[PDB]
Amino acid sequence: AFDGTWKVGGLKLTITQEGNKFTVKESSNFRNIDVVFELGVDFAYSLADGTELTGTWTMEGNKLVGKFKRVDNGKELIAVREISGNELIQTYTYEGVEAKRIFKKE
Repeated sequence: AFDGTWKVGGLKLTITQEGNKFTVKESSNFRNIDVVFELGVDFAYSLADGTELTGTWTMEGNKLVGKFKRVDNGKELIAVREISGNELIQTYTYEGVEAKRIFKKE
C-alpha cells in the first residue's frame, strides 16, 4: 500500500490514497509540495507558482506514467517511473532529456 513515506534522510515523501486518489508529498532541497492525481485522469496545476502542467497521469500497480505540458518553459515536462522492490525513483523528462532522483521506502 502506497500510503507511506518513501524518501532519503533529510527529505520527506509521503503517498496516500482515499480509495483511488493518489497524493504525493514531496520535500526536497528546500520546498515541500503535494501533488494529487487520479488514476488515468487529466488535470492542470501550478507548482510553486511557476510550473503549470496540464496532463493525464496513469497508474499501473507498479507503473507511473503520464504526460504534462508546461507552457512557461517548453510545453512538455513529464514524470514517469515504475516501482522496484521498496523504493521510488522520480524521472522528469523535458523535451528529450531524462533526469531522475533516487529515493527508497523509509
